[PDB]
Amino acid sequence: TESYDVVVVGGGPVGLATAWQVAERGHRVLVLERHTFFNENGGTSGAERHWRLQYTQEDLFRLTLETLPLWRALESRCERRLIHEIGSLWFGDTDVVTNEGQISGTAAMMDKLSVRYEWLKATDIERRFGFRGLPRDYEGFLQPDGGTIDVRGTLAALFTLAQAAGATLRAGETVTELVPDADGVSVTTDRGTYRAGKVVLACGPYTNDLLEPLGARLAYSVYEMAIAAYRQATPVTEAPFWFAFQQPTPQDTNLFYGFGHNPWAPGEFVRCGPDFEVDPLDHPSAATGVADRRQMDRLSGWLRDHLPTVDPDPVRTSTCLAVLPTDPERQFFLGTARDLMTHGEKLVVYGAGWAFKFVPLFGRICADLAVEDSTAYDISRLAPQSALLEHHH
Ligand SMILES: *Cc1cc2c(cc1C)nc1c(=O)[nH]c(=O)nc-1n2C[C@H](O)[C@H](O)[C@H](O)COP(=O)(O)OP(=O)(O)OC[C@H]1O[C@@H](n2cnc3c(N)ncnc32)[C@H](O)[C@@H]1O
Ligand SMILES: O=C(O)c1ccccn1
Repeated sequence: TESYDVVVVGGGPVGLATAWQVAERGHRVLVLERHTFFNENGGTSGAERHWRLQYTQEDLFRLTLETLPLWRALESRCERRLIHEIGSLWFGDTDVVTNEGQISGTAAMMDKLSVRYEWLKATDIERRFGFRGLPRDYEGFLQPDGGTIDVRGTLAALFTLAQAAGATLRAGETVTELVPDADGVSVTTDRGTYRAGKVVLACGPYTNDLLEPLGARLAYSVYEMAIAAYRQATPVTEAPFWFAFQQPTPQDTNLFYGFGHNPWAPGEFVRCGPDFEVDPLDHPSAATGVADRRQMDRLSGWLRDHLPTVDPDPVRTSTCLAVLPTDPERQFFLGTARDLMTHGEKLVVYGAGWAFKFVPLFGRICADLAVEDSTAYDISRLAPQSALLEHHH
């Protein structure tokens, strides 16, 4: 049985950012990853992630401002720009309300916060970005500071930095049980056992599997989302992240999005996806890894009709898992299990969120909680929410 100050369950971006932060502070840390480092079977897949500036939630705006300098610090340390401003384009029916929000209302928020943006007509959208056949009444805005994040460069950066700082990184090892006590946490995996001062759970949608035997369960939902890669057919001037807000159809939400071009790449492929209604999974093992045929046909058919700058026959389709608070008024679960179980303060938990954009900050916070029980950042609104009735002392 090996001893560590911190054992991180999960080797995705959050786990690696946490390990790096803990190791650089001089503590003994072990990262246990069930599959391989850089795997694409969890919530982290593909080459890119979006980081918009426009929000109607004050929380997200604040998280964005606090994370920016941490990305700059990471970019400096790994000698790689990871965030690229390519723009964030929201267009279509400006009043339809969707899980992504509403254009008009978000535009009003930007007005209030002095967030700059250009308002565009259907004609402007087609001319500048190559969309075609759009209803003449579609409008939207382009927020020019919207960015796209280099996913693989970020993971390489975190892995190498954590390793250089002394973290022990182990793959192909599944944590099966955690038992916290007053002096630390006993960790069992399919390969051995370990003792930890504290454990950080950054295991994607699997958090509840390890909390269940301890009498805890968080209120988050897991969704298997479809994603397709397409070949760029025509070179273009501008290629921002885009989201098409449309009125729903009897069969689906009729919402689609594209991540935009990847500046660090040869510019050969881009990824797009449907933002359709999907029923949560009962357990992540229910995920199939097979993109839903109808959704892919709908997405490809829409690109064929409205974005001829790409070959609408996908080169590859796959899935990615989203883990989000079940209650839409909550966006992230990040704190300890202190209010959920005895000795819960010894389990630091990152349990839900649409958060690649906040990886540097969440890693720092998890590190703070694991090494000091407190963080300078206010995480009161990120409290992990229980899915069970509150009966504990
Ligand atoms: C799926 C998805 C997510 C997403 C997105 C689009 C899609 C289709 N677009 C985003 C965007 O534009 N901007 C943004 O900020 N976020 C966006 N997201 C969300 C983002 O991808 C996720 O928030 C992020 O990937 C989460 O990272 P995290 O590190 O928390 O989790 P993960 O990569 O799933 O990794 C968890 C690791 O844990 C391992 N694991 C699981 N169970 C165990 C056990 N028992 N033992 C050991 N290891 C375990 C997994 O294998 C995984 O590697
Ligand atoms: O607004 C976002 O962050 C978003 C929405 C849909 C797909 C990817 N990213």
